[PDB]
Amino acid sequence: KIRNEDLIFNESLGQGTFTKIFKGVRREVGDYGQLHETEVLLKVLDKAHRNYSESFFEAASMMSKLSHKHLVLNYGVCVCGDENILVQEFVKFGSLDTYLKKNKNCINILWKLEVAKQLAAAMHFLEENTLIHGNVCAKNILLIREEDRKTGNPPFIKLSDPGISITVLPKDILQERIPWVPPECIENPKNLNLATDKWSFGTTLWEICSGGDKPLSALDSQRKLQFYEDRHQLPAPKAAELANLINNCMDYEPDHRPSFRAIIRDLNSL
Ligand SMILES: N#Cc1ccc(Nc2nc(N)nc(Oc3cccc(C(=O)O)c3)n2)cc1
Repeated sequence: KIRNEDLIFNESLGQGTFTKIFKGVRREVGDYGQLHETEVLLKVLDKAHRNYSESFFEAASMMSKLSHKHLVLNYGVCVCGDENILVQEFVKFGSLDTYLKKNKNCINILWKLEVAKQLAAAMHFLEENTLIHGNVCAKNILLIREEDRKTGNPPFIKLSDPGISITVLPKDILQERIPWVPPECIENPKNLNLATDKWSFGTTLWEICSGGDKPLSALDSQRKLQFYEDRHQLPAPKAAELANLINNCMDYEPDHRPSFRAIIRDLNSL
């Protein structure tokens, strides 16, 4: 819980679902009483959508009861003014979807495998804690550190918070989030379960293999609906080394989707 007076808003970085995102600075007393001015990620709920404030905050709160090297750090909230603001660590290299687009001509199978293994590790941690994320996608993966072939250092990613839950979002927004949202949640958003994240994880691997293309982007909401109704799978990406794993995770039967331990074992065997 942070004071408005300790936060300075700077440039807009974009928007999420019913939110606006800004780079910012938090003035804080840190360890040993040292004063720090810390770059922060600020997510502001749209005032016009103040109805979603509880879910907006339950999303960040749920994940911050657990600590983990691959889960993004949340500093707190500022409920100052009429604004609802999430204060989050600022990651140097932004989200994975934009990173994959701007760097497509420099991302090989080894880089992808390390990113997929780290994301599976985070999801395995969540599965063991029976915590549903609900919005696994490339936009919610943050790149802390780039790969450095010189020092052999692999990339390092974190999973960000899910945003407002699909269990309260309007149906046309859910439909636009096909194929990250699983078919059982399109049928009924309250079908959100651990198996939800395995499907979305599969969709996210497709993103990682497709240079930041969005799967099914050419299809409007009604065609996305019918895609599920006809039980189609995503096309294999040209870089097809993860296609079987993608299809295994994107199983129309939720009970058949493999555990993240089995997913990690599959990744390790490639
Ligand atoms: N250029 C650049 C750049 C560099 C660093 C960040 N840092 C950061 N940090 C955190 N915790 N979360 C995010 O989410 C976002 C939100 C909006 C857009 C994007 C994106 O990739 O454009 C990412 N971004 C963001 C952008």
